[PDB]
Amino acid sequence: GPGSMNILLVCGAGMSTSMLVQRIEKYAKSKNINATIEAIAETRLSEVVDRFDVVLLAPQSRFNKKRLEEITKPKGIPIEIINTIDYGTMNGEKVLQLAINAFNNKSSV
Repeated sequence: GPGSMNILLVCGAGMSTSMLVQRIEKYAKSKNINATIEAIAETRLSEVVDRFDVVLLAPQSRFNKKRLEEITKPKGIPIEIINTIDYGTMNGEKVLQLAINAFNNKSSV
């Protein structure tokens, strides 16, 4: 029926032409799935999460990951972390797969 999903990515500041976005967009655009993905910072993550469903944080973080996880814990929201390998490799399939997995799983705390 009329349904879809939204995945948020924390790494870039909403720039054009992205590796992860490209791959993921390709797999999805090819599989013909009703889903969307966007990339933004943490500052606008709380404003977008209000509508989004699942959130994903990129590797390499000193305090960013600290606050994020520290906020997600109490917020009780579906947050996934990208492995250094998966990230550096830019595995769109693995990305969208993980996001959807957590979404359906609906886990908290």
